[PDB]
Amino acid sequence: MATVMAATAAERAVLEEEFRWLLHDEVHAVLKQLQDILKEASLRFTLKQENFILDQVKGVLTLQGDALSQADVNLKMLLHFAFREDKQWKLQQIQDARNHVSQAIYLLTSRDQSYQFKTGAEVLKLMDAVMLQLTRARNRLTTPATLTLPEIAASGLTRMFAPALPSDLLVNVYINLNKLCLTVYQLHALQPGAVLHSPGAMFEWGSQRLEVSHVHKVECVIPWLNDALVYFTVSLQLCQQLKDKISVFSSYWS
Amino acid sequence: MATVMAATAAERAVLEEEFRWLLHDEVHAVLKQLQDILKEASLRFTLKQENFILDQVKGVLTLQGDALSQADVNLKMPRLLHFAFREDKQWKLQQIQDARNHVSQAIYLLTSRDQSYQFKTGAEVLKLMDAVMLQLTRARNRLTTPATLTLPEIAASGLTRMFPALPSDLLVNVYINLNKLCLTVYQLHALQPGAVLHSPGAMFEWGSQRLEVSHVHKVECVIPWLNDALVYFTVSLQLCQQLKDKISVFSSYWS
Amino acid sequence: MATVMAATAAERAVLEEEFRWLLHDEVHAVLKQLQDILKEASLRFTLKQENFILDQVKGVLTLQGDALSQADVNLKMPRLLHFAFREDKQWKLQQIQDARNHVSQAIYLLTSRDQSYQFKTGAEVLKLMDAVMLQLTRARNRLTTPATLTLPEIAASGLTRMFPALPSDLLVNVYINLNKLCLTVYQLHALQPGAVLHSPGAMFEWGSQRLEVSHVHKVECVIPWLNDALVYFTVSLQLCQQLKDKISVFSSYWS
Amino acid sequence: MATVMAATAAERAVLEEEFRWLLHDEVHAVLKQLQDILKEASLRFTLKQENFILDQVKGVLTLQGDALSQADVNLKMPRLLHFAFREDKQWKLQQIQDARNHVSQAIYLLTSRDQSYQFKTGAEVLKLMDAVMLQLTRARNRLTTPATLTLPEIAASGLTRMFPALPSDLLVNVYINLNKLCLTVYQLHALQPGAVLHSPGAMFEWGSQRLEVSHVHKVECVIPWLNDALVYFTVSLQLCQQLKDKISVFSSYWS
Amino acid sequence: MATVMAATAAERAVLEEEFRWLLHDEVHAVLKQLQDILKEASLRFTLKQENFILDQVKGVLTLQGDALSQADVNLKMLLHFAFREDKQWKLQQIQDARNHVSQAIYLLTSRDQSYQFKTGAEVLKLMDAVMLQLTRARNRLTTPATLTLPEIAASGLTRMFAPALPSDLLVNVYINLNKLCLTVYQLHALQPGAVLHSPGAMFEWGSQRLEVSHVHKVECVIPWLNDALVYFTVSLQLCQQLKDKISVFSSYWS
Amino acid sequence: MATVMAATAAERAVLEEEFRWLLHDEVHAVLKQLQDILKEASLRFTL
Amino acid sequence: MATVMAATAAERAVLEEEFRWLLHDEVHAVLKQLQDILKEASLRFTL
Amino acid sequence: AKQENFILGSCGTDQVKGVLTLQGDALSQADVNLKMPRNN
Repeated sequence: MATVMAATAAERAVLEEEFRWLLHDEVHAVLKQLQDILKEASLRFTLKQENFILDQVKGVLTLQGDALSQADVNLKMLLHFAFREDKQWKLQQIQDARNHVSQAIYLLTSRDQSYQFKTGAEVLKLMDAVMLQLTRARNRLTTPATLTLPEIAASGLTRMFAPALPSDLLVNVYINLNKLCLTVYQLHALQPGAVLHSPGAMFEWGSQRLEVSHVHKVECVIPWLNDALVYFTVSLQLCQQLKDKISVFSSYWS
Repeated sequence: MATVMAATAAERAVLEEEFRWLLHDEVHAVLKQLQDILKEASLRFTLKQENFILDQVKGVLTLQGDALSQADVNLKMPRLLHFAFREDKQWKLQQIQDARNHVSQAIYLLTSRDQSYQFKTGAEVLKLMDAVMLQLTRARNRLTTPATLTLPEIAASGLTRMFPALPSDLLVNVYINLNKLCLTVYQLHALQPGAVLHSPGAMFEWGSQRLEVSHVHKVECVIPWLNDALVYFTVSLQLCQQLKDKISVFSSYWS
Repeated sequence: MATVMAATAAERAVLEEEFRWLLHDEVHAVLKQLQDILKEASLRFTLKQENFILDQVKGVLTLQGDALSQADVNLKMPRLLHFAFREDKQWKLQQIQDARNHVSQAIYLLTSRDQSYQFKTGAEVLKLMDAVMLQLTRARNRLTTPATLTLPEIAASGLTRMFPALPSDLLVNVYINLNKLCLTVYQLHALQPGAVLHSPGAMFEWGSQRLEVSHVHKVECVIPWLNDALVYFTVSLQLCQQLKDKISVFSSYWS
Repeated sequence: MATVMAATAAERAVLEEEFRWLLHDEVHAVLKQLQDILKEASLRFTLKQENFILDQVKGVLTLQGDALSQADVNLKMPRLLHFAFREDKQWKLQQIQDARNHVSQAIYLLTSRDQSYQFKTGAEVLKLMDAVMLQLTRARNRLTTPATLTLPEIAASGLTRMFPALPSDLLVNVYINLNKLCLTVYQLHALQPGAVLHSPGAMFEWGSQRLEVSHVHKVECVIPWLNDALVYFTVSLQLCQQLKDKISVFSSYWS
Repeated sequence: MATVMAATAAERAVLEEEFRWLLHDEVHAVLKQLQDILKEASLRFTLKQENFILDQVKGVLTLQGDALSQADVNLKMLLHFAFREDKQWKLQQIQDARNHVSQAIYLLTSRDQSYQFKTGAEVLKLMDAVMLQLTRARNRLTTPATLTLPEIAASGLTRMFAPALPSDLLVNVYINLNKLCLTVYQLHALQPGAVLHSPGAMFEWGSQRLEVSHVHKVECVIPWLNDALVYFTVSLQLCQQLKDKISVFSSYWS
Repeated sequence: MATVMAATAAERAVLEEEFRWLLHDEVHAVLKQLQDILKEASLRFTL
Repeated sequence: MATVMAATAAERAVLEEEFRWLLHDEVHAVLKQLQDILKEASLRFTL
Repeated sequence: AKQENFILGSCGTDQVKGVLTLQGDALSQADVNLKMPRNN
């Protein structure tokens, strides 16, 4: 009988419709929450502690946003170093991370919140984009492995210290996930690659061949970096949850 | 309410299933009919008339199945000459052999399937139909006049050797054109110090000499069983097409 | 230099856009023309001549639209017999009804679209064209002689019942062949102790008896408005094809 | 045992390779033949007969290549009138120009390929074949009567201007139909206070006046070199199809 | 010569066939092993230690399956808390994990062990399904990041303590991979988001605005959770190994 | 105007080409570096 | 009223015509651009 | 130069014809012939 069946397409279609409105509200709830969290994460990168103290080398670094404004270092080999003028060394990891955050936030705020829910693949694409930006920010914050000793030497940071420093020392400052890191490489050229960063690593610099004889590493937690990372993790999980619910929905009615 | 939706969904599922059985029975009905028609078409190619009389050039040809068993030809010149085969020899017409092969293949396609399976989407039926139709259309096409036969190919044909033995101012070709046995005589002319035209004034090389077609004489005669076969092909093609179309309508209807 | 490349890219983008508008106007022009032609074709199927005279068997048939309102037949035997319908009865020719349906569908395809949207790739136009062309070709095909009509189907047809009432040594069939109303009389012969051939010497079963076609008489007459309709179909098909081809040229040109 | 399997696999690989070379030679043979036939077909369109005599309306037309250099027409009315071109003027028949273009393109497709590369799958050959066949079929189609030519388009044609200069109760159209040069005269009738039919009783608007076709006179004459060209097209199409089919058989055989 | 070549298709086909029977036996071996391991993992979740002791806050929790049957907590701010009646707070993470395990086991036991090996894509699909269930169980067992302080407040657990407790305290109990975790949030409303869970985090609750002033975290290893996790890891590796072998096989003969 | 547009396809195509040569050099730089590092990694496993 | 009846509308553009004019212009534009580009490419080879 | 006068409709095909002057956004003139109700 056809009347039964028409009634029937009607009731099934009504249930599925109502459920799409539910999923619609859920999607936008999650999206708004993502903008809130990510904007706070953004606020952590712009301007909160600025002076940081980082056991045989110790140092006091003033870090303003992405700019390492001052770095006063004591080394037991006691010798003492500082910046010249009032110059700032920019930590590119923070800049990059801030860029990814900016992009994620754009992805969230440049979208029509009058979506009238469609299928979900569009939401899924949005989620993928945002998650890629977050994971990239976090990855950048992490210690870069592919930095060679000659790249460290060619870095402006070596040029940056007062008094002007020796060619048996290299200084590198970087961010590892969430803690300001200061590393001093003690070298001495040998008599008549570059990747290991460990004692006994060899490489060329200028026109001379040098070997790392030992390495000194100190570090200190940066509270707002930690807050930012926590925000990234939470945002990633929210995104994943939304993706999973959308998949369950779409597989359920298909 | 979920009970409504479930009982309901059962109602549509029942209707669709019943229609699937209807389509099943229709499919097998049409297939059986195809085997009948095509087997009759097949029976037409093997043993019905054998002697045929074919304008201003005349011929009596004895054709048994695919074999032109004899060909007696009179040509009326400005002067008449008379020709026949080696008495003992038969010239086979390849078109009929080919057509019979395609028919055989179609029938195999129909009889080598289990007529007892439950109905499915139809894409499989569609592929079967395509295969059969391809075989039928190929049979018909082969029966038709082959355009790509060159005059040197006609000369290199055994038929020329098959006749009293005759000069190289004459070429004889016997072929099939759909529903007509065809005899053509090419009257030639060696030229003083391509090949595709088949019309008066066409030029080509043969042996080690250069020749031109001077005149063309064409006679033909209807072959009744070929006509029956062709009619069968047409009808089968339409049956196949109808089944394909109905299957498409069904499949689009419930999707 | 980036300024050059940008201004430049703007120049190509402008040309392509303008051409897209040209193609837009062309598409809608052709579509409008199609509606005109097809509506005239439609008007041909409903009300122009109604009485038709159809060799050695003669007939006067009154045909109104799709309905064969009357059929008066004289058959000249070796002896003449004369037949007519129940006076009150009409036999409908299904081919015309079918064709009219396809025409109706084509016209719907053309009139149920907004003639006001901005131009796109064309694949959508291509699908519209395919749909319309399918409807036209189907109309034409239906108008053509159906091959798959068996002699028992002819016997089981209401037309036999429709005549004074006549014996089972005669079968009468009236159908359409493209541009010709066709009347065929099958003279039969019961056999002493398939069905597709339609030729003298064809055998089949009917009722509970086995019968053979002894002779076949075929007469026909041109139906002017059917001819007009067919001409319209051909022209429409060509218009559609031309639009498809131009769209393809455009799309390949700018890709 | 692995030695058996390896030597063995080498044996199949060798057979397949040798067959690939056979297919290579076949492909290039067929291609060369296509260039020959198509270049002859091309030669037919440029310079063979030029004067043609075309029922109850008669005409002597001088046609040079694609150009109707002169058209002398006698029309026998109920009363005879006689017409000719400006003596100095030529009317070009677009169908021939178009066809010649398609032929040119096909020949380019064949001659702009390196006849020296090693054999591959064939899909590339298949694409070449499709391209060539499309060009041939288009040439043939263009040579055929265009259905989509309206009476107002005929009136707006330069041909009307080309004649002594004549009234608006007469329209003259000259076109090509496959193998026949065609002359048609439309005798008109202004109506008292679409356009596609081309039959007596067809109505249309022209200028600022409304007109009806009163009578139609159609004469035609075979153009020998057009016939040769068409024969060439048919043969080439069959050669292409045969190559496609053989390539498909090969590719399915070894997969 | 064609005879050579026929012999040849025969010997190649025989070798490939025998190897598919080998792969057939390997697949089912691995599958059976997976059912054994996963059923043991399942047995860990149903009913083994029940009382657990979790340095400035300490607590004794009785956990039966997924139900936290009792929680007696001492806080130095010494004040003391317990459950009312004989009521149990269910830890949803354990329930969820148990569900995923149940599903994986169903995936393994609801299949025909008379497979007559086909290609492998079907096996691959099965492996993907099971691995998804395992990884989800493990992920759920892990600390959920997306739990807000207002969600913690709205949790029944706050309502659950005897004596009935103050609005300057929030209590949350959760599972982090394999250890029972007890966290006490000390708040105090400010004078005239919510995600960080760190001291200095702000949020709204009821009709009042509150700030976390400090956080106390204690935890204790749950032996059977650890066993379950070990089982998950081993099962995942077995699945991965089977997937990889199937891929090698399929690429080898194709 | 077509001349403008031809100039235009030319300049865009030139920029894209030069950038592919850049990417070419980058790819091989990275690849060579990978061989160096990986061969050292290899040397750690043999003696 | 007489102006209205007299007024003849502009006839619609022939697609074939426009494509042909475009293609002619493109052919010559491209040829010129090729000459420019190749002449400078040649200039790269000179001192 | 920029067109200002536009012709809408044909004499034979339509029963409305118009010459409309369009200046910017302003329809300054609309001069219309209607062949109604009878076709003479």
